[PDB]
Amino acid sequence: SLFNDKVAKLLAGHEALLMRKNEPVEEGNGVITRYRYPVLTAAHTPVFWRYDLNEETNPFLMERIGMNATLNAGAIKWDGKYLMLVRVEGADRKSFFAVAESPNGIDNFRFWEYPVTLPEDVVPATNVYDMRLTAHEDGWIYGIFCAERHDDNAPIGDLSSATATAGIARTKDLKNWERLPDLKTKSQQRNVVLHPEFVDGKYALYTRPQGGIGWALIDDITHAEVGEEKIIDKRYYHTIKEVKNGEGPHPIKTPQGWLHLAHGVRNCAAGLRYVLYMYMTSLDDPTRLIASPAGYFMAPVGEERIGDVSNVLFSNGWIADDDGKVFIYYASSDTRMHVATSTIERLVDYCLHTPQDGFSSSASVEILKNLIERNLRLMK
Amino acid sequence: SLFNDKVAKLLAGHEALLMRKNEPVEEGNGVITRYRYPVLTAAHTPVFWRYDLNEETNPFLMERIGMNATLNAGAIKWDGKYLMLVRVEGADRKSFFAVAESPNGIDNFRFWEYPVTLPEDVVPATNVYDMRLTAHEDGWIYGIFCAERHDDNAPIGDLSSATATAGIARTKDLKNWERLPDLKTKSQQRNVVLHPEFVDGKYALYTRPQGGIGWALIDDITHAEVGEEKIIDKRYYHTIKEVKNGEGPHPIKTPQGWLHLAHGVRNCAAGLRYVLYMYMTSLDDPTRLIASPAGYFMAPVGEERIGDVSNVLFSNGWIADDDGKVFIYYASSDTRMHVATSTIERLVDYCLHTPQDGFSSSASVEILKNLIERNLRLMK
Amino acid sequence: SLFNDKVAKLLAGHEALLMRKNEPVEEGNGVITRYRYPVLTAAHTPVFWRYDLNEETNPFLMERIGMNATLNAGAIKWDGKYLMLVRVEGADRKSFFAVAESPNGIDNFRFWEYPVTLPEDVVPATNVYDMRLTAHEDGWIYGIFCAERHDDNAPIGDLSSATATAGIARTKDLKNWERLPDLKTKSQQRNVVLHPEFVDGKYALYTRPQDGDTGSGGGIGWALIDDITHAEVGEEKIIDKRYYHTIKEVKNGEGPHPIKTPQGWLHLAHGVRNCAAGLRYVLYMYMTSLDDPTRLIASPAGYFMAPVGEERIGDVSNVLFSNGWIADDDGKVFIYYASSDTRMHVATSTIERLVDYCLHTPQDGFSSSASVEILKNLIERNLRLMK
Amino acid sequence: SLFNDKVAKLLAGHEALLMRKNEPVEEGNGVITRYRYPVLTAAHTPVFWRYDLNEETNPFLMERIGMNATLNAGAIKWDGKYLMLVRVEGADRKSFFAVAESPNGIDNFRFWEYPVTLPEDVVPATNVYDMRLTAHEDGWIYGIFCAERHDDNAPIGDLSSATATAGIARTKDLKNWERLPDLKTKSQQRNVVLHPEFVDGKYALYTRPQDGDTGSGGGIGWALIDDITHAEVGEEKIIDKRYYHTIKEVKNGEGPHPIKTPQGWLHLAHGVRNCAAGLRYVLYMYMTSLDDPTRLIASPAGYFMAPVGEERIGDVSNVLFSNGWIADDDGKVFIYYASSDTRMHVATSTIERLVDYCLHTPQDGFSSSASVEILKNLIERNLRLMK
Amino acid sequence: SLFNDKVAKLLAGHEALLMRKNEPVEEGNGVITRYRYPVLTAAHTPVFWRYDLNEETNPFLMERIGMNATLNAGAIKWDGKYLMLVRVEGADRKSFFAVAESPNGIDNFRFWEYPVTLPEDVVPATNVYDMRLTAHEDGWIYGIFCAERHDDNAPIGDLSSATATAGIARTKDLKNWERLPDLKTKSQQRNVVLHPEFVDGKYALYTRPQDGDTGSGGGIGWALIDDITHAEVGEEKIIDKRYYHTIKEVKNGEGPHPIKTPQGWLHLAHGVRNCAAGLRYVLYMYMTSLDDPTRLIASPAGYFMAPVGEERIGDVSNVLFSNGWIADDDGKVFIYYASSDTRMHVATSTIERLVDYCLHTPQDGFSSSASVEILKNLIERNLRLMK
Ligand SMILES: O=P(O)(O)O[C@H]1O[C@H](CO)[C@@H](O)[C@H](O)[C@@H]1O
Ligand SMILES: O=P(O)(O)O[C@H]1O[C@H](CO)[C@@H](O)[C@H](O)[C@@H]1O
Ligand SMILES: O=P(O)(O)O[C@H]1O[C@H](CO)[C@@H](O)[C@H](O)[C@@H]1O
Ligand SMILES: O=P(O)(O)O[C@H]1O[C@H](CO)[C@@H](O)[C@H](O)[C@@H]1O
Ligand SMILES: O=P(O)(O)O[C@H]1O[C@H](CO)[C@@H](O)[C@H](O)[C@@H]1O
Repeated sequence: SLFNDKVAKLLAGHEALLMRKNEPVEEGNGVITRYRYPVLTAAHTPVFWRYDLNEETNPFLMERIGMNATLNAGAIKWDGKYLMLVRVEGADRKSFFAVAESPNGIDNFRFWEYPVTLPEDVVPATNVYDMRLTAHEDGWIYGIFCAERHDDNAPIGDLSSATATAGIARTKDLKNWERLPDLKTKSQQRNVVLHPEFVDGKYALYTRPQGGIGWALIDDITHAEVGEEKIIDKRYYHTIKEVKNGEGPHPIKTPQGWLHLAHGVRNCAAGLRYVLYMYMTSLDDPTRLIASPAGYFMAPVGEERIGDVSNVLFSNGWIADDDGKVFIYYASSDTRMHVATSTIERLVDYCLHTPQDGFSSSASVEILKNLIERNLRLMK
Repeated sequence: SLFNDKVAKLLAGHEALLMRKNEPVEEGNGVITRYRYPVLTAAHTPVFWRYDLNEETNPFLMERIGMNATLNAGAIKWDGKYLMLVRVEGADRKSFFAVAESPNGIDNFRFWEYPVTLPEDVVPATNVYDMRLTAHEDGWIYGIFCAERHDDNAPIGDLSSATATAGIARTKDLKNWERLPDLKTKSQQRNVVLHPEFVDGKYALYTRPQGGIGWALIDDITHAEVGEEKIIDKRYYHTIKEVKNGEGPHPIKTPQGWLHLAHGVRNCAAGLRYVLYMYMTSLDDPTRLIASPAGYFMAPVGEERIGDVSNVLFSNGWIADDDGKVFIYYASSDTRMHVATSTIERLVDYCLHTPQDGFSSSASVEILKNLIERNLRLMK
Repeated sequence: SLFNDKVAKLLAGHEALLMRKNEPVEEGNGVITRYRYPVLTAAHTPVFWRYDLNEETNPFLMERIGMNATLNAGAIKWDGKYLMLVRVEGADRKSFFAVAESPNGIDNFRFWEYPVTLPEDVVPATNVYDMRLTAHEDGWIYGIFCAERHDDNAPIGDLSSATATAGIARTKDLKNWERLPDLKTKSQQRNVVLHPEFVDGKYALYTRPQDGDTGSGGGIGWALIDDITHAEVGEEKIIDKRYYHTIKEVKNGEGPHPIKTPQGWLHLAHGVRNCAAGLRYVLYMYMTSLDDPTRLIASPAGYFMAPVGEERIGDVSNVLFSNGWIADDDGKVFIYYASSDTRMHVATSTIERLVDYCLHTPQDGFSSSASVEILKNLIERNLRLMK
Repeated sequence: SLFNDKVAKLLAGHEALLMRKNEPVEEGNGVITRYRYPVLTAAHTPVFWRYDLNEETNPFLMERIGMNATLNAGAIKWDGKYLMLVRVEGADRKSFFAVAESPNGIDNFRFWEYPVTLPEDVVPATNVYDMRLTAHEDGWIYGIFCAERHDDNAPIGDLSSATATAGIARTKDLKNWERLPDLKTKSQQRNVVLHPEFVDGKYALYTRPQDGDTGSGGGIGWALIDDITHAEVGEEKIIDKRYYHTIKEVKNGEGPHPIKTPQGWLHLAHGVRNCAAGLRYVLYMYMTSLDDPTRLIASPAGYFMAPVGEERIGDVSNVLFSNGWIADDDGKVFIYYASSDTRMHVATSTIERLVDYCLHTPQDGFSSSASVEILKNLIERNLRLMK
Repeated sequence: SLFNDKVAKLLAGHEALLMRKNEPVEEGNGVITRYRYPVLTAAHTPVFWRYDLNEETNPFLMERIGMNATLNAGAIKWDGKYLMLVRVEGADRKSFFAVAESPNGIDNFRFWEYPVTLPEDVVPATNVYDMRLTAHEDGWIYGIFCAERHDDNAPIGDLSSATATAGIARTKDLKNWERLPDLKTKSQQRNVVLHPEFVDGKYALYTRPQDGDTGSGGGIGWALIDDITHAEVGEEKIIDKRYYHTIKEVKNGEGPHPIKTPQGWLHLAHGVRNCAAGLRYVLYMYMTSLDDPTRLIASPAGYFMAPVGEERIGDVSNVLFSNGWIADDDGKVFIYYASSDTRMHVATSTIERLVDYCLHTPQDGFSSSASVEILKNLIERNLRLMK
């Protein structure tokens, strides 16, 4: 029948999309390797999420639930597989979470047949987004995310003013999630991320109160409340992290220190511009900066530049294999998910040996002239 | 001569552009079919609008009047042809109206040799735009449009603050236009559209006072003044119509009710984002909502994402043929005109059977899980 | 596992290929419409024809039986579907027959899981090819094909000399084939095709007699046969002749059996000429009378189709060939033609358009001067009109 | 109406094709510059040559007279324009001649509305082709071409054997052609070309005698003719010879008539060799003396041009051929060459560059060892320089 | 200056071409992996082979010595690098040999600055081609190649008749070549290749005897030679035979010398058949016994590789040819094959995969019926599995 043929073609085209082999982009900077194709797009969502496949109730075979974007994904290595905790945004403008898995980390990502069922906390949330997964030493996988609600204090007619809390959920199988109480805090918090080890016998969170990225020790993750907050990485005038910054995924432990991936924001004539940057902190004291490479680590290139919210890169997930290979999962323009690959050694090299920002054009020129001089002497 | 050869090539290239066959995009969602090429672009404007073709006064053969964009077009089926009432924006940044016609509705649109001569109302307007055509049962074709003027109340140096009225013109041939008085109203009005039937023996307008899309009965279209205004379709926090919405073309009458096409706006880091959405109202009471499919009906895809004002779809025109075929004319990024095709039956199906927005991530997930469950049971 | 993933990808990519929607080429001549993609290629053969899918016996997952080409296909409308009787050439250089079916006639052709099992006649054949299907009024589907054998009577070291007979098989399900005796004949025969109606109560074959080398072979012939189960040509009449400096100079041959129209029998054939690059094969058409199928009533000049674009290149370049087409009740015609002995294409038209083409394309006057006069006549008419 | 819209689209698309600006290919060898597009293809022939534009007689708007190829064109600068004398091959396999003109020489070639009306000589010809135009000092434009006829003296069934004469026509407007008697000759003649100056007060032809098969045919010949209106070759001298294992091994032939330069006559020819795929045709150049046009003074080794890219493929693949070029007063040269007997291309150079190429491309020493020594000499010079 | 800028651009573009990273083609058959780009083309030859870079003597900066093709390359692993012994064909139609080296085997092949200087044997040769390199256990690298000469004993005008001997040269640095006497033989010999081990204390050659025309030539032969410095074939045994209606019907010939594996000698050859477009060349494999290298132990049916895509087209289209491959210690195999006598490609595999292919690709049963039965067996196994 024509209908059954149409369904068979939808499924077949979908498998071909899902199984497509990714290829590295051979032109790069020696730090990260980009890939030809996104790892996830709205089109990667299962056909059976979008279409009613029953001819009796959907004779025209049209989509019943539109999917708009797959972005800002958390990430975890799980029972030998590479997993993203994807922020999926429907056509209805709500986001929800969904696990997608790949055998190799760069392609053949496929969503689990059901998305994430996330219980509400005492106060229901309208939107949930940007989950950071932490396999904590206490044996739980924590997902720390943004829980957004309409701002009650807003003037009538204002349907846009919003408040956000740090939502805290934990799981041991990524299917059954226990919702702990929202992070209690005096200042509003976004980009909250759980450090994977106890520090002074306490849970440690990366925070962004709304100075920069902060550090807060928490006695009880099941009754989490920020008290003291220490700033780790600061905003600076005329850098890539001028207006805002925020921690991405939780940092990777290396013998040289904690390796961090964050985003920085500035304002330009086209709106806000988001890029990724890195920093390192000490193993002895994770609050202490030990590497501050100047500038951005990654910025939108090519197709990445354009989407629902253009001029944005964002990452809240990466995976480092035992052999040192690193898979960085980053969204572009709040629309799609990409992967970039590197190694711990290369990322540490980049962090340690990219000159620090001297904070002015003159300083930048002197750093550059020093490198040129060395190279010309070599090339002679 | 070299000049005459150059003119002959301009005309020949233009005819080739105008006559190019459009092709449907085979990948779609079963609701609407997109097409490979725009139906109109600035390059579609006649060569003789842009160039002085006289070698004596234009020996270099350069454009004398630049055309920048062809957007936000009204639409009407006219004496067997498919017509757009195009908003054409010159390089001089002013818009004017111009009729363009096609024999088939998807390609070979060609502008009438002269654009629209639109008489001013008592107070002259600086810009005119976004005309909605209504073949009213009173025998007139009405064009309801935006008439924009500089805001007199603005502080010195402010050359941007503007006011807008709803301009009202009518015609029986789309060449000779009678300008009626601007809509009188206490609140500023935009996206005003004439309903094609009398209601309670009165003219009925779709309005957007500046809550949502409104309905206003008007005794006399030649002395039009809004009194009572009823809200039909509301803005909602965290939907595609959060900050603004507005009626597109006048709705299509179907046996199931009035079929509406509108736009919804939200704000993001890149500015305002415009998408299209649909709703239905009752035949018995056109003020009563009877279908509210969740989310967007169409959003910018591919080339649509980029233009003078990126991240925008806008429609103020569509045509439904007697056989049920629907031609939807939508602009992308305030730059070019596109066509999408569907049918009344498919659009009604989409409106009735796309689940309503439950207004939260949890609700969205439950709706989705219900569909997944049905499909997996089927596919077993 | 990695192996199971590899198999899954092979199958998925294969389904994506098989299901790809064809699109017409909008640039055409108003007679036929070409399509963007071939309807069949070697890559369309099932994955399970080429690979051993068992990890134990094929751990590297390589092809065990290479497929080289899908060409020269017969065709028939069958229980509501569009069927090709494909000549499939393996990497081993042998051809065999295989049914492939489509719901619409222009795409989504899929091979039946098993190819054709064709019993040998008394003398075994080395290669079999180019089957023409005829749903004859006697209730059988006949396939008439070429059965080729090495010429044992060859100089030592000559492993190329061959002979060929017209093989005759019949079936009612396209799975179980009965092999009748090879056509008996004094000349070598090729491109033999069964006419679908009895004529004077006899079976009628289109023939192409030739000495080996065409030699004295005059063209496409007509032979009445008393008994298809003991077929032997006696008298044969030439219906469509070769001509110097036409597209059918060196050889010609009937393609599929002709289509009956109210205006006469509509024929599709191929014509051959020699050039510096070898032999060049194009398609051409002609019509014969309903009253007397041996009588030519339409001879449009020149070729009907010739290799265009990708068609020009393959194992045997500069060749178009057809031995199958389907005409639906509504007049729509699907022409299945191979290019360069490598792949199968479809072209579409209608009976009315093909008849128009045959009747109104001027006949060949056989010289440059004659060609120029015909052309000048048309130019003169057009220029007056365009005035 | 739908029909009128279809006609309008045919005409508009045709004008867009005709007016397309050509672009040079920036990758080259410094001798010639190739161009992105052909200057003529079958699709360049007027819409009103191919379609009947009258709805009453062609309601489906199909082509009535198919055009297959535009090739082997003569050329002449004419009243300020660049003209090709095109060999146009119809779908009917006959060739005829047609003038096409361009304002600039690299694009916007358009056929004159009518093709060439060429009167027959006393014995009618079946095919006519490959015309070389010579604006002779006697005030006439001559076209010397090949007139081909079937060889009546052929075995039965042989419809391919042909004979050919050198046809001679002259004109002063390229519309009204007077047909002189075919060249009388003891050997078959092909690629005959008229030298543009009297030599010893006689007409001089470039010739290419051959037994049929070239056979004893030594190469490109020179024959003095007393009276062009009663042309008969008596004595002929060979000017440019075939050589084993060069690009002109099996056959060669003059292309257009040579260009006079202060250094001598600049010649463009083609050379043929046989390979596994058939005959391979490339272009080559040579120069002869002003004092004695029979005397070779430059013989650059190897080919001047060979098929590149799209040129490699057509009705007769692996062929380049030229019988026309134009040199402007400023020294710019437009070379019109066909590829694969299918389409026409242009390549540009200058007289100085072409003379440079002929004089300084080392002569063929006729062996691998000799080729290596020439190459090692150049490498040695370059490496010293690059030091 | 403009000239110096032009030279700089030539050199820079050349380096960009030479350094381009090759990429594997992900669509394959699991046996061999093809690559997106050729490893060598005529454009890969050094800029200083083709252009005179001196402004004083080449002010227009044109090529003085055109390069036409890079084909049929021998190959050897050499001091850690991957080397091709390339047959380079000039525009002058002569071939000569030239070493090109790569660090990785799939890209960045660069010609040595000078090509090969090969001394003549007592009788000079006109063309030399197709060298197979053998690192023999006697400590020499031998190159066995074809040395071609005009057949002086030809009808007048015949400049195409040729004879060819097997040329024998040896070297220890690939720069200084000693030319031994041409192989003495009663039949013409071509595709002669040196086996890398003594057999019964003698040198062993793969041979391909033929009357001219292959004629009585049975296939690929084996000849024991007492003294490589005075090589003469006495008795020769045929190892791999031609067969009617296979890919090696008309001709066959050994490619590079075989690879020793624990399972036997792994052979790569080419096979030829005739078709309407001329001769068609494909690659095939076979294996012989370690105990007795004359004894066939594996004969996979059909072709190993045939022209795909861009490979189909060149100076001599429809040809694949290989006379070189390299197997690394880890089992990785680099197969260097020419397409269409025009360009060089690489394909990769492993010894295990190639052995798997040879052992488990079913043998040719030599008929359509036999091919169908083999295929039906595999289909039946697969369908059971897929259940
Ligand atoms: O809180 P942040 O650091 O400013 O990030 C926010 O903006 C990003 C860009 O739109 C989004 O990608 C994020 O989801 C988030 O809404
Ligand atoms: O009044 P609205 O609904 O906000 O629409 C306006 O913005 C659109 C997007 O730039 C424009 O396309 C429209 O022309 C209009 O100016
Ligand atoms: O018998 P014919 O008319 O000469 O056709 C033959 O040649 C064709 C072209 O190679 C092949 O396609 C055919 O299969 C056949 O071998
Ligand atoms: O006479 P020549 O030199 O062999 O040239 C002939 O062959 C050419 C190549 O097919 C054709 O292009 C020519 O028209 C001609 O038929
Ligand atoms: O001797 P063989 O086996 O017939 O091979 C010959 O033909 C090949 C194809 O043209 C060429 O590639 C070879 O160089 C050779 O001329």
